[PDB]
Amino acid sequence: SLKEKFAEYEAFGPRILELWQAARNAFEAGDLARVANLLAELKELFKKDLNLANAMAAEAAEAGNKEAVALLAEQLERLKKIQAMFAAAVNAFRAGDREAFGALLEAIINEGKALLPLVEAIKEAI
Repeated sequence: SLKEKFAEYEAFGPRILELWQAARNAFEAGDLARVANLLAELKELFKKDLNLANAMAAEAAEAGNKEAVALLAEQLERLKKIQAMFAAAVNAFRAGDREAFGALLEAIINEGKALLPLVEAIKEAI
């Protein structure tokens, strides 16, 4: 159900943000084995998050909820942008490009913080 999906999507956002900030902490403390573990978890979580977002968008479309289709489209743009920085952040971690990885962590986390207040919008729209 659409509201049940949204209940699940709503919890993903703050967990994902937590993991990113933990990844920065682990990186700044030089704990690369932990950074890699966080990245793996984030890879699974982010996959599920984006799958849920896509499923909710198609469901809202079925129901003719034009208001929810638009809010969900904005969330998918932000998530696509995050996915691209994520790919680049992974590449930088593997090359050991510390400045690129740090600069990409800041910008991913600033995108993560900006998703959260938009998410409340989708709640009332469904």
